[PDB]
Amino acid sequence: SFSESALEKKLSELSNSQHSVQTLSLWLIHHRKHAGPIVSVWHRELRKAKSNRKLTFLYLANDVIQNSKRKGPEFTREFESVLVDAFSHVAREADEGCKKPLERLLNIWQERSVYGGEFIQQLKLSME
Amino acid sequence: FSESALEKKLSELSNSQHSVQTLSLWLIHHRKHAGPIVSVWHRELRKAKSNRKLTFLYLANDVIQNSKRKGPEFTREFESVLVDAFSHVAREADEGCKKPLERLLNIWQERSVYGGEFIQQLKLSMED
Repeated sequence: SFSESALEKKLSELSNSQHSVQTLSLWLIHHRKHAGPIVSVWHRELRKAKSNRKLTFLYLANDVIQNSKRKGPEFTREFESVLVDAFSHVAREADEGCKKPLERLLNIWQERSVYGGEFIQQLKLSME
Repeated sequence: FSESALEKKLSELSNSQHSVQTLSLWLIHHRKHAGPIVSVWHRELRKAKSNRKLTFLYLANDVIQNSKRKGPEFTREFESVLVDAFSHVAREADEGCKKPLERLLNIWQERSVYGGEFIQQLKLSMED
């Protein structure tokens, strides 16, 4: 049975596996009469989710949208309202996250004086 | 020590604390060959798959930090290649960063999940 409490919980348990994604997508398609609330809760929990988990939300949307087409256009329509914000948000997090380990590695070398300040700056500059 | 043997250990190198620190110890044992080591290390870094390249930098980090109590040679030797090394690693991270997002949009465009107008709108969002 559908509830927002149940959805929020399932979303909090979503793993970056195709199984996790397709399992949840099925439940949502089953509950597609609630496509409005579902997409709204999805968006909310996406923005709230830890940085490493946000991409998986977009793949969940992918599975839902393609698999629901043969049922009705309600999910395609509902997702359309939030996807530009969702893609913009994830792309922002990506731009920040992809080189974060490298940034952090230079901070460690800075902290520990592994190399002088001038050279650390060169290293930092070399990444942009 | 052999450049051959090093190339092997380098192919077998993983992201575990054990794998990195074990290889680092061997290299510090063979610090008389610091020149050759950094040259081979740099060659293999560039040929390594993108998600392995951070692990090469972590090996350099461990060699550099731990070698210091033995002499300045590994610090000096790495210093002559690390600007090039970070630049390369950073560049590859930048290239691959948003490929998952781009693939979702490429699937949707082809399979007509949305139209070009909206598709291009999501495309622009990745800049955002």
